Amino acid sequence: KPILKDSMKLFEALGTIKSRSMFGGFGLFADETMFALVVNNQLHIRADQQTSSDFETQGLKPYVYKKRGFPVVTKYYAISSELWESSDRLIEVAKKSLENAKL
Amino acid sequence: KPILKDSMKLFEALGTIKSRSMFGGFGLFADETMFALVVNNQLHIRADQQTSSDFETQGLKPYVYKKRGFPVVTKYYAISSELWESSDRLIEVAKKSLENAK
Ligand SMILES: [Mg+2]
Ligand SMILES: [Mg+2]
Repeated sequence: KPILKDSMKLFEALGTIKSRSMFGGFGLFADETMFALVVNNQLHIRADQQTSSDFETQGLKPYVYKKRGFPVVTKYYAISSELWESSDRLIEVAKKSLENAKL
Repeated sequence: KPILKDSMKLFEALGTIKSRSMFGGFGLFADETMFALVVNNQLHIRADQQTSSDFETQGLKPYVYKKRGFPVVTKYYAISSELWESSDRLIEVAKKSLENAK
C-alpha cells in the first residue's frame, strides 16, 4: 500500500526526493535524476544500459508501460521483497543506480 | 495508507502534480505551487495567512515540524476523515487553497 511514501522516505538518505508521474506510475528523483519507479504497487530501480542488457540476456524482464497497444520497455526492474527487508542495502542499491544514471 | 499516492492521483485536475520531501513529510505541488502536505499519514491543506490566523484564534492547530527540539510551525492543517471520504469536495478545497496560495 504505502510503498510510494515509504520509498521516498527511505531514499531521503540521498537527499531531497522528488516525484512526478512517469511511465504509468511515479518516478523518484534525487539530484534532478530519476533512479526509481513505483508502479503496480512495487518499487523498481533503474538499471543503466549495460546493466539492463545483461539482465535481459540473463532472463530478467524490465517493467513495460502500455497504452492502447503501444508498449514502452523501460530500464526499471522490480526489486526483490528481500531487498525491502534490507534498508541500508536498498539505500546503497539506489545510490549505485543514481551514480550510474549520472555517468 | 497510500494517502500520498492517492492524493497525487486525486488532484490531477488541478494541474500537473509533483511531490517532494517537505517539512518532515511530502509536499504536493500543482504547477510548482505547494497546496498540500502528507505527514503523520494524513492529508493536510495549505491555509493562507488569514485562514491560519483565524484557525489559531478558533482553537485549531497547524502541523508543526520538529527536529532535535527545534519546532517549525507550518501553514498546513490536517483534513477531516469526512473530507478525505468526499472526493469532489476535497478537490474543490485543494483548488481554493491553490488559488489562495497564488
Ligand atoms: Mg544509461
Ligand atoms: Mg503512498
